[PDB]
Amino acid sequence: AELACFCYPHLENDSYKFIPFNNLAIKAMLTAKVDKKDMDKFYDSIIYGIAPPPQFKKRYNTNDNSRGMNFETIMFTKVAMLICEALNSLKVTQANVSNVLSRVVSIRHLENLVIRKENPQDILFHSKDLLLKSTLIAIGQSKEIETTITAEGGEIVFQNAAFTMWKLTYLEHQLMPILDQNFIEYKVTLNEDKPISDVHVKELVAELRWQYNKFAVITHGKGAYRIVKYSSVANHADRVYATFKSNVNDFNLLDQRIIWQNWYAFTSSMKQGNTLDVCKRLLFQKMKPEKNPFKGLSTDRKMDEVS
Amino acid sequence: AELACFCYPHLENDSYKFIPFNNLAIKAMLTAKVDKKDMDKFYDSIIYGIAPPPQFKKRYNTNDNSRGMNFETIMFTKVAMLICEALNSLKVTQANVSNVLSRVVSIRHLENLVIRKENPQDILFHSKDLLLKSTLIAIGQSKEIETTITAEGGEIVFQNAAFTMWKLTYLEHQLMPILDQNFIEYKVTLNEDKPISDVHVKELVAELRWQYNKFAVITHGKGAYRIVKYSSVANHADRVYATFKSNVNDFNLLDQRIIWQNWYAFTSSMKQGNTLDVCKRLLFQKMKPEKNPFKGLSTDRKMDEVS
Amino acid sequence: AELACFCYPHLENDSYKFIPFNNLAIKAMLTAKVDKKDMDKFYDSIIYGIAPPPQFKKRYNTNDNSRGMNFETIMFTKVAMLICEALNSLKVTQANVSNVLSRVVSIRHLENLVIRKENPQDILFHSKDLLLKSTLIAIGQSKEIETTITAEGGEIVFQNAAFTMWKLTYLEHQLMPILDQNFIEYKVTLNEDKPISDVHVKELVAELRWQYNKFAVITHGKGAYRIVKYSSVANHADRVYATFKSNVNDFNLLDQRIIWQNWYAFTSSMKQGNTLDVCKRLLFQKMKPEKNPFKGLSTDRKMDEVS
Amino acid sequence: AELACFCYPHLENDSYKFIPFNNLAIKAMLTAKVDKKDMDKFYDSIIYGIAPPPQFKKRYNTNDNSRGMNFETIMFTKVAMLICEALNSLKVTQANVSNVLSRVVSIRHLENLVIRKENPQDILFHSKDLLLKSTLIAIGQSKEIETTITAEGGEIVFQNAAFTMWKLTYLEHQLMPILDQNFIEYKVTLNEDKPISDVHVKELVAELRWQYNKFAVITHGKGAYRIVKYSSVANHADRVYATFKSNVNDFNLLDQRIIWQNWYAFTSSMKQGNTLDVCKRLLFQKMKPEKNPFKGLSTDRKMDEVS
Amino acid sequence: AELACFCYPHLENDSYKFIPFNNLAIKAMLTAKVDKKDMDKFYDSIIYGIAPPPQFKKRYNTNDNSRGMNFETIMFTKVAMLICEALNSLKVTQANVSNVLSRVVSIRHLENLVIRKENPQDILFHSKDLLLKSTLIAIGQSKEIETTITAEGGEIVFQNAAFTMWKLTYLEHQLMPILDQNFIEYKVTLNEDKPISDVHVKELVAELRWQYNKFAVITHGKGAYRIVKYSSVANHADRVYATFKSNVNDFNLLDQRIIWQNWYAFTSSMKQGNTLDVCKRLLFQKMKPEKNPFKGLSTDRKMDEVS
Amino acid sequence: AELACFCYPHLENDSYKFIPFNNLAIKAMLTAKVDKKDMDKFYDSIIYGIAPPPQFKKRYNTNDNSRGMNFETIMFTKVAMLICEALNSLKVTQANVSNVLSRVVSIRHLENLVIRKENPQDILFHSKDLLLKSTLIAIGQSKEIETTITAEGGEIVFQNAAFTMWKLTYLEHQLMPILDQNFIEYKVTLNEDKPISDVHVKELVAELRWQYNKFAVITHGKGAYRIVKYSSVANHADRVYATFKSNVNDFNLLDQRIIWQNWYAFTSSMKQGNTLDVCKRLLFQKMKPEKNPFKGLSTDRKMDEVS
Ligand SMILES: Nc1ncnc2c1ncn2[C@@H]1O[C@@H](COP(=O)(O)OP(=O)(O)OP(O)(O)=S)[C@H](O)[C@H]1O
Ligand SMILES: Nc1ncnc2c1ncn2[C@@H]1O[C@@H](COP(=O)(O)OP(=O)(O)OP(O)(O)=S)[C@H](O)[C@H]1O
Ligand SMILES: Nc1ncnc2c1ncn2[C@@H]1O[C@@H](COP(=O)(O)OP(=O)(O)OP(O)(O)=S)[C@H](O)[C@H]1O
Ligand SMILES: Nc1ncnc2c1ncn2[C@@H]1O[C@@H](COP(=O)(O)OP(=O)(O)OP(O)(O)=S)[C@H](O)[C@H]1O
Ligand SMILES: Nc1ncnc2c1ncn2[C@@H]1O[C@@H](COP(=O)(O)OP(=O)(O)OP(O)(O)=S)[C@H](O)[C@H]1O
Ligand SMILES: Nc1ncnc2c1ncn2[C@@H]1O[C@@H](COP(=O)(O)OP(=O)(O)OP(O)(O)=S)[C@H](O)[C@H]1O
Repeated sequence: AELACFCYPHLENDSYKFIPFNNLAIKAMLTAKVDKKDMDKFYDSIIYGIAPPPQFKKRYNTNDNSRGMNFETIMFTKVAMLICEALNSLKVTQANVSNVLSRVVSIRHLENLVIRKENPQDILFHSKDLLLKSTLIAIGQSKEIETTITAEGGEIVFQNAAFTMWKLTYLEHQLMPILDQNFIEYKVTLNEDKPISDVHVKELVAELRWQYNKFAVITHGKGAYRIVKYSSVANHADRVYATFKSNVNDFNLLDQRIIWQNWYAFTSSMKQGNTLDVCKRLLFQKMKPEKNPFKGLSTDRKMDEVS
Repeated sequence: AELACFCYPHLENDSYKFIPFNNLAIKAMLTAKVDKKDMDKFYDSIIYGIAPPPQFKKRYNTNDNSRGMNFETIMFTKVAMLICEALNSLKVTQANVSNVLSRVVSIRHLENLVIRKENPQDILFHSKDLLLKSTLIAIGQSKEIETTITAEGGEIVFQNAAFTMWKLTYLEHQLMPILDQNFIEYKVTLNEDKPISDVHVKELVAELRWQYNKFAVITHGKGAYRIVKYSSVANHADRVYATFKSNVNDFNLLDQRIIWQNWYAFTSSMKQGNTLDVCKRLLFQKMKPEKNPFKGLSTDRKMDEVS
Repeated sequence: AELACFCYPHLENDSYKFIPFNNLAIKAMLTAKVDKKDMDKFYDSIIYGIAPPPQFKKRYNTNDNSRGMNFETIMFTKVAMLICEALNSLKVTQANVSNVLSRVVSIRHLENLVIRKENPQDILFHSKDLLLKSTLIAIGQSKEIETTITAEGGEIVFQNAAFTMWKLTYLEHQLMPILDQNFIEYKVTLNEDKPISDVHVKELVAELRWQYNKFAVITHGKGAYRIVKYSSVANHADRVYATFKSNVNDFNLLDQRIIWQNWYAFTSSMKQGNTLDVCKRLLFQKMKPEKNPFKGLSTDRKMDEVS
Repeated sequence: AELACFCYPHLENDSYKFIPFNNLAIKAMLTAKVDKKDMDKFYDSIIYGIAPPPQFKKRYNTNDNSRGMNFETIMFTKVAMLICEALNSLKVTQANVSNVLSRVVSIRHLENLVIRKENPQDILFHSKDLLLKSTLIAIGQSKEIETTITAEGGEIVFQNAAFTMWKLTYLEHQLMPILDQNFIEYKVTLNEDKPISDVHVKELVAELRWQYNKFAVITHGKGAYRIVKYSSVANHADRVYATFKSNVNDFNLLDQRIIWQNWYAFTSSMKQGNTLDVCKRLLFQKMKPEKNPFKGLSTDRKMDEVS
Repeated sequence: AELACFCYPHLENDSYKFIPFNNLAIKAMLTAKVDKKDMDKFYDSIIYGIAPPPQFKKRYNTNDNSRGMNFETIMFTKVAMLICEALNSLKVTQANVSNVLSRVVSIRHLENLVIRKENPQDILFHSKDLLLKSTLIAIGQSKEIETTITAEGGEIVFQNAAFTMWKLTYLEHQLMPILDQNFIEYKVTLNEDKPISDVHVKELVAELRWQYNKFAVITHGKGAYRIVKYSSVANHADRVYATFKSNVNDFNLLDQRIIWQNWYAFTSSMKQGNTLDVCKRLLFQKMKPEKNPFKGLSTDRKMDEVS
Repeated sequence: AELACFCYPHLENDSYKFIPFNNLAIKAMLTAKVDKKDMDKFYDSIIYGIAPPPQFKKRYNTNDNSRGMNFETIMFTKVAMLICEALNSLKVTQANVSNVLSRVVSIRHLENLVIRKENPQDILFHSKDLLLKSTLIAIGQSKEIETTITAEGGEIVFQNAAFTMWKLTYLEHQLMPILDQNFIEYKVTLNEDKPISDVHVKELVAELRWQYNKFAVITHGKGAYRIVKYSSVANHADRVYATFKSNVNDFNLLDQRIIWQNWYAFTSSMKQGNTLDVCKRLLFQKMKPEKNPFKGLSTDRKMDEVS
């Protein structure tokens, strides 16, 4: 959803400070009869403050919408406040307020940051600087690449001198969980954005083949690996393409010894400018088996097990 | 009930400050043997403070009274305090204390104000001035007309540039709910007491015919519409008449394009001084169908639905 | 689903007797690796009997399918037995077994018949002849028209000398309920398929305008009225058209004073052979208001209420 | 309610056999649109059998009626069957069917008989003859006087060689309990309708003064004492009068040493033909204290206690 | 129990300050092997502080004692603190510490004072002076007479210009409730220890005969009436005698028009110095009925009821 | 455990009929003081019948034994009866009774047969002949090889024209479940003990690599595959060896293209007569990768997924 679904602008000494919406003001808005000429204008509930532009009605779950977010939960407020604390430290101007708020961000990524922020064991609970950087990345107001320190978090299922593998807890989310109960997905972040040895790539690749053999190692190109069911690569190919198509934009293919062969092809075809069908095609054909970089990984792990 | 059911007067530097009753002192009073010459005098429980005049015994629910209020709930205290905070800001004199306290007010209206007052999302939670004005109106110590800002509240089911429609939550009240579980009623307040366009009246009327076709649009004449079941107009006619009969008094017929035809007649007959039977009669006859002000409203909404 | 999802054929003295599937045999089948040349052949579980042809896998809900039926419930068995008791009384031949079983029937309609069949207050609980006729109609092996006696049932919300209005209890179904919790739909059956007076049509039409004003009176053309939300007429138009398109077929427009104006147009355009767009178009335009057959109905009911 | 609220007549070999109503047929009826010329005619639900004449709608509790009976409980069926088993043994004729069914009987009295009938410890559970006589008395098709054997039952709180005192369990009834939770009432039946000694009257009177001092000993004149709160004598006086007024009739004043002084006066004034006001008046005046028949009773019981 | 069951002495600047026992130190003590020469000496648990003299083992409930108190409840601590706050304000000396602590007090009376003390509606919650006086009376370190203000409290069932009647809530006590579930007892305190009119005595006596006819009005002679079951007067006679026998002492017969005839006799015989048998005898004989002071009380109340 | 833990012999007309033990007789036995010369003799409880020889005390779980069985569950009885129904159909003689009962059988295998036997969907519920054969195999009184029809059962996770793969439900067993909650194990039975094509072996092998990559395909040599965690092969190697060592014996290596390479080696070394260390050694070394029989299986399944 747009950042304009969580807060509204407010002039306060030349600078713009962002304020969170009360869920009841949103509720009033969803029952309000607005003019087509005001759908893009914030709404005054009179009783519970300002509400989002009524043109975003589809972002909030109601009795006939389960495709939006659960704005009546406390997580909506926590997430809104997180976005506000971030935007407030930018001192946006009377000309970006619009561009900034119309930005679409990942809700699951923000709620995941709230979970990190509130855990006193998480480093984010203690560093407003790290928390800030983590959030700016998520709301698209940063140039940095998400790494382990600034990751959205989740449950750690594998740690290496080079990477940290997380199990995404979207099914358990309060704000906008995933409805498909068969959902399983993992994210691998780079601990440090520096040179990674072969022994550390081999340690990870081995873990991925043995522990997650039914998963395809892909990437959305922003610096982290995404471990998803093969029966889901298609949908990912579509979303990443649609995104690339938005030229109006950098992509990181990541380590080719880790990314699934077909995904690397599909993505390189895309980075070369090709069409969708041309790309998608590559993703389906049983390409020529590349020279396995780390052979034996499977057998070794298997033998260790046997002891 | 009388305001004297929630508090008692107390001289404190020439001015009169009102104090709330402890529920246990009320309980003692209900078991007390008082003299007919003291029924109008406050009662001393000796143990829990001062209690209301024993002549009001019928206002409190007991084992043989369900026609009163649940004074042992916390809502009784919250409501009492609300009344006290209001009266204390008037600095009543040694001659009105009686007149003021003998005033009958709507308990459901006060408990509704407590619910608004305690919600941090409601503007009343932040404006003691607005809260004050809202309460003074309710306890009859104000000249202002209840509008959206100062309304008793409830659940907002429709908002317009001109009105706000609330669903009265009386069934859920702790202090003195409605016992009839088949009860449904809505209130429409004017957002601003100023000139209202036709397009905004049409937006409301359309909503009332489509969404509440089994409801009659009436008014008790204090500036707001009351949406009630047709099978309840009779009782309303009686209560509003009885009230008018109390000449010892202004009435607002409100917009004639909104108020149910028969109700407007019944009320105008009343504002002209007529009798009850003369009025009630008008309310039952299938009067001549007036020239529909906004024709087509029904069909339009219906067609929108179909898309 | 196809009737072949509930039972399988079995030669037994020249005649074909149908046997119900065990849910565990279906489960085995859903885990079975079948050859593309056997997808249309019944499956042997070896342990729990015969299962349906694996080409119907999509009819049964699993961890990745919620678009099918809950075959593990007792209702699956009850429904299967109902279908079997019906087919067994036909003595199908070695040439129809296929045609008969490949017939698609409404599961909600069958489960509704089980609910009637098991209630000792329902006449079906006592007439295997009426139960039979009711089921044959539902499984498409009958020429008769569903009337009140043979209806699928539900909760009776209005009864007339001529019609009976039922509230469809699909949300509560065990076998294949409706997932959309905002679903509300009613069915009106003719008590007797004979001449219906005007006073009895007027009694019904009045009830439909007052009690169900937000509902469009339509029909799927098999002899009964379907009362659905206007925001659902579109989907109905599609399903009825798709069905009509299946020329490889009779349609009953029903009483034109009852069916919604636009639906009658949409359907007559269809009975004339027209295209989809040509028809659908009629359904959206605010046609010229036909001469109201029973005027005043609204006001009368309203006045009765007021007493 | 009328006996016609539980069953309907049916010719079966010159005699009339009564059949119980299905609760669902009653429900259909309550939603049926009947003609004013058929309100007194049984109703055909088409689906659940015959229902009572729609003119009795007020006898059944619905969403807007709590003044009737809970016909959907099993007790409705049990009670209906009890009434049927009784009427069926009378072989009513083609001319009384109406008179018999229009008879108003006490529902609480019948449900009380069902409770006795189903307890294997109660003699009624074993004597269909005694059960029959008990029911005929209750439905007004008998000349006998209710005594201990044929009483409606309840909880036995005192037994004497001459009487049995029962605590009426109406608050616990399923079919038509009493809604006023402050209700307490007892009934005293004569074990044998023969000469009762003074020592046995004294034993009872003593128990009534010591154990039930806040209760007035009255009677509805059908042979049993009714022990009710003094704050309820008024309502009883009205109901017994209204009943007496129905000349279109015998009354038993019962033992004058037991019946409350004022009640005996009120009732004798009634048996003499007087008006209501003339009677009611007697009930309120502090009449001249009659010569206490059994003096000392109080002190004795008190002294026994002290040991 | 002795006050020495709740606290122990401690020299602190010439004065003696009392400290509460930890329940765990009591528990240790109950498992301790003490010498017969130390049974009267406080016990050191080493781990949880000082405990009471092991000679009081019988005051605490254990697995084989239900005749003591539940020292592990919070009420034990609250009660101990109440006793401490009282004794600490006396500044007892190095010669009374023993006499003071060996004093037996009523636990139910103290726990009742804790309940008053903690209720913010009770005046004791606000007056440490009144709380103090109330406690000193209870622990026998005061000359004052318990009146309504300083009563042990309970549920108020009747209030008069002169008296307040309380229902003792011993069954609900945490520290040392009454085990006999059939227990019911009331206490009547004098609001003011001054001249009481006849009309106010008559108001009370009337309430006692009508509302509590099975109760004997007695007194333990310390200024308040005790309303107990006649089947309990005997036990009371014994306890009051045993107490009187403790000459090593003033008694208040109270109003003779209120106290049960026999109790007044039994007590006057005692105040004259007589033996137990001589007294007890008076309590059983059906003495000559004294000239009823307020005749008619019964009939009046009865007549009021009837209206 | 020994079959002598479930029943005892009894001469009845030259033949020996087996009777089940009452759990209470076992309990008595576990508290009985027996002589070392009777430990092998059945025990008479006197009160609950005959119990097992006290030398088997270790087979029953008590307060200090969790290594046995839960003989107090109904499953103990059901299992005992199953064993009895089997032995009774053999008509054992006065010379085998001992040999037969001292036979150790798998309890989990028997309880699994009870679960099949009681399910009306399972073929065993209908064939006492098949049930019999299945049980005789399990208790070691049969020459037949367990196949799908006669398998111990469980949850079917894969079915082929040639095999059926079951998930062992030992964790859920009542009689003697597995305590290690991390336990997962599957069994693959041959549907028919006949020639199996390559396409059907390939279908299975593909399923085993994709769906169970962390599992080693082994066998205990009685005709079925056992799918266990690699971290469990060691324990299996020990149990199968210990068993082989019991020469006082046939082994089926099964299809070498399916059994894990190392397991085939370990087992062939055993079938050749070798020692334990010699065998175990083979199981650990990373043997030379044999020529993959069905290459590509992995990639194909993976590609199918992607569609
Ligand atoms: N309802 C939705 N649920 C999930 N994704 C959506 C939804 N709607 C749009 N998207 C897609 O979200 C993006 C892909 O999913 P995300 O996980 O949100 O991307 P991402 O968070 O940037 O990826 P990472 O974290 O860098 S590996 C595509 O740009 C969008 O097409
Ligand atoms: N127990 C009662 N319950 C509800 N109304 C009562 C009751 N007793 C008296 N009334 C009536 O209360 C008034 C009408 O109901 P209310 O809703 O309280 O009026 P109101 O609150 O002033 O109306 P609004 O808010 O201006 S539309 C009549 O003056 C009284 O007759
Ligand atoms: N999953 C589905 N749920 C509901 N309807 C479906 C579904 N799939 C197909 N249909 C449609 O079912 C038919 C319309 O719905 P139904 O209620 O089943 O028809 P119907 O039961 O014959 O109508 P009646 O009872 O005569 S008014 C259309 O022929 C189909 O397109
Ligand atoms: N809803 C009602 N509840 C109780 N009584 C009613 C009700 N409606 C009418 N009655 C009265 O019922 C009768 C008195 O109550 P009942 O207890 O039913 O009489 P009764 O059962 O004949 O008295 P007994 O058993 O001989 S002492 C009066 O004739 C009626 O006025
Ligand atoms: N376990 C016990 N339970 C109750 N009373 C006891 C117990 N043991 C001794 N007593 C008696 O307690 C006294 C009478 O009971 P209490 O109610 O405690 O007296 P009291 O509290 O002084 O009376 P009041 O309050 O002035 S009317 C007698 O002096 C004792 O015999
Ligand atoms: N407590 C125990 N739990 C499991 N197995 C045991 C236990 N005690 C002994 N065993 C072993 O049981 C055998 C192997 O386990 P099982 O599964 O019972 O064999 P099995 O049932 O014959 O194998 P299948 O069914 O033919 S593949 C070995 O012969 C024994 O060493």
